[PDB]
Amino acid sequence: ARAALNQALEMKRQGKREKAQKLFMHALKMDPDFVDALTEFGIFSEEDKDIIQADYLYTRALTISPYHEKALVNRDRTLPLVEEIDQRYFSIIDSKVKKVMSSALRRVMEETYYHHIYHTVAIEGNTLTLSEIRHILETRYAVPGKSLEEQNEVIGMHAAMKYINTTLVSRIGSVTISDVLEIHRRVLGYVDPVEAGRFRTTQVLVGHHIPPHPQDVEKQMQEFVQWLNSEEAMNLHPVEFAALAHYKLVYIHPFIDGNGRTSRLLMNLILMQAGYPPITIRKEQRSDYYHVLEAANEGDVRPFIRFIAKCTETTLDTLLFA
Amino acid sequence: EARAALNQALEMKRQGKREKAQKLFMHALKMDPDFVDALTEFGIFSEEDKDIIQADYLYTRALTISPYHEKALVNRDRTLPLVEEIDQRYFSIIDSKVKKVMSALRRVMEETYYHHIYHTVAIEGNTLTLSEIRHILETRYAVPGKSLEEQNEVIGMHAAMKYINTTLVSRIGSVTISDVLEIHRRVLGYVDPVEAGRFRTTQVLVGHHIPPHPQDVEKQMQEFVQWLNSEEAMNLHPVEFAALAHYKLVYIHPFIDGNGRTSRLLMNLILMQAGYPPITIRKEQRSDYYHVLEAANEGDVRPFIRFIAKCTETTLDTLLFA
Ligand SMILES: Nc1ncnc2c1ncn2[C@@H]1O[C@H](COP(=O)(O)CP(=O)(O)OP(=O)(O)O)[C@@H](O)[C@H]1O
Ligand SMILES: Nc1ncnc2c1ncn2[C@@H]1O[C@H](COP(=O)(O)CP(=O)(O)OP(=O)(O)O)[C@@H](O)[C@H]1O
Ligand SMILES: [Mg+2]
Ligand SMILES: [Mg+2]
Repeated sequence: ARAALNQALEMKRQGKREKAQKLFMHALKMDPDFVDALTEFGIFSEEDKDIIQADYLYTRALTISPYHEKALVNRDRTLPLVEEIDQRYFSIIDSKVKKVMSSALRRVMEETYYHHIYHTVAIEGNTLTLSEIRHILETRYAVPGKSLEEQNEVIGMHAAMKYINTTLVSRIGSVTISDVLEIHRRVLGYVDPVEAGRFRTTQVLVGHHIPPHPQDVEKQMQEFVQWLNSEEAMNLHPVEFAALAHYKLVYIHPFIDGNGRTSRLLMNLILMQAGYPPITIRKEQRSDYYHVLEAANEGDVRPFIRFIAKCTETTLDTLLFA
Repeated sequence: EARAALNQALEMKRQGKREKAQKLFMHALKMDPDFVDALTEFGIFSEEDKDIIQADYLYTRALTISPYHEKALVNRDRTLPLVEEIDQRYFSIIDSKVKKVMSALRRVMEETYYHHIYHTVAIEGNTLTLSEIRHILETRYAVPGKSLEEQNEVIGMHAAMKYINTTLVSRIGSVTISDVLEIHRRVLGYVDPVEAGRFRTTQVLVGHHIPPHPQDVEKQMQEFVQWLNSEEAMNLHPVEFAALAHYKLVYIHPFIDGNGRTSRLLMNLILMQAGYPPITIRKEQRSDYYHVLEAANEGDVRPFIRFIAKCTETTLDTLLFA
């Protein structure tokens, strides 16, 4: 553990950049609570112009050891700088949403609907293609050679988003626990009608994450709905609120299945309510998406907020091609 | 040409013209089914061809319209006890066969499971074949060229009957409103998860039948469950209780869809609880099944009880082939 850090620091001296980067990663793979590695890797990353990652490391170091002097002097400088960097990116997104606020766009909107389904289902392991999804939703006929469950995941999504767009989007008032159960009722209804629209009865594992016990789900969902209809959350930038709402639901994991799908849809509800286009996390982005969700469980929700913001920009860029 | 047909039918009956009179009598009742004089005349005519059961139905129909019609009374006062004994004897013939039914049989039981689904779905209009149903339930893969809704009807049935057999069949105690909503939850869950497991909110028409208003469904369902757990129903022969339970549910029509399917399964619940094999109303029997259900709405539940009893015998006969 300490052997790797002393080796990484020596490699950093005079040359050997990629030899040190993998050595630093090794010392943190050995022990991610290595206060000395975190600050060293943080100071190292700041040299390659990555202040955001550096600050993450100094921050991770401080939660472990609050009076570590090297982490403090560094963090006392990055904290305000990183907050401005984040705030600037949000203004860049706002300028693009101002541009999107004003036949070619209609052809993009209809295909991105079928596309959103493709990615939201594929990210969970759905082997279906975009042409098969486009067929299933248009003919209502079964795609030959593919399982019923996979095609029922697709119908379920469609029923969920047609529900949000007709009932929920434009609706005035506070978001309730019944609304979330109603989205889940459609998401999972064609795959598991017994568990669709109802709270988890058993205890589950999501990677290395153990969600609240089924006995406490109802209470934690009550607090979450209350936070959605609170003014602290209402004061956040739309992208930050939408990412936090998504993380919090996913964290509670109130359902046996369809947590990620319901969250991604609740995220789009938050966005669209504040006049933002619906957003799509791609099949290819899965590995990064699970990495940033892990980083939030560990204590820092910021990388996930930036991930959701990179997605909002890539969705706003794709629309501005026409 | 109402009384004109009856006077013509009676003349045709004199000396000869049997089939000319039978269609003439049917015409007079197609013109007016509340023709007290046609009903008694057709009743006296049918008794000549050895059909006492149909005759009694007619004399009974005549008496509900006109209670003091002398010709209908003298005839009914003779058929009522005779027809009750005829019915009671058929029930004893069924009991003797259930006593007989109490590797070759195992091969019949497994195929009749897939068969029961084929008929219960086809009777509602499902274009799927027995080989396609056998595929869907074994591979869980979609049948090419057929709609998703039709295959989801099949999965739904299977979930419903696996539920009844594991939870409900052997269960000791009273049958509740929650049990019926739980069967419906599976029956219709893969086709309409929003309406599956819940009572009708709108008013519907079933042929010429207008079921109770959605406001009264809950009260009528409360009375029905109470009748299932009552001792008057408990004193009836198993076949008569199972047929009455099926008619009463179907009459209330508490669901937008899957009433016939839930009833047919509740019927099998009643039968199996009293040690009878599960019963199958065939695709081909549809026209007779809807005829006898109409006859009950009109005031006489007996033809439907005999229909369900003919089904129980044909199911007991098929088992005794091995
Ligand atoms: N490390 C982690 N900690 C917490 N939540 C995580 C996580 N990694 C993934 N998740 C979330 O949990 C979802 C996967 O959870 P699972 O229990 O595997 C099935 P699921 O709820 O059916 O998700 P789905 O709707 O994407 O299919 C992801 O889509 C994501 O939103
Ligand atoms: N004249 C009648 N009066 C009352 N019920 C009748 C009837 N004719 C038919 N039925 C019952 O009502 C069912 C058909 O009702 P519908 O409203 O058409 C659709 P359903 O409930 O989805 O039936 P399903 O499960 O057979 O598909 C029949 O299967 C039968 O059990
Ligand atoms: Mg899943
Ligand atoms: Mg039908």
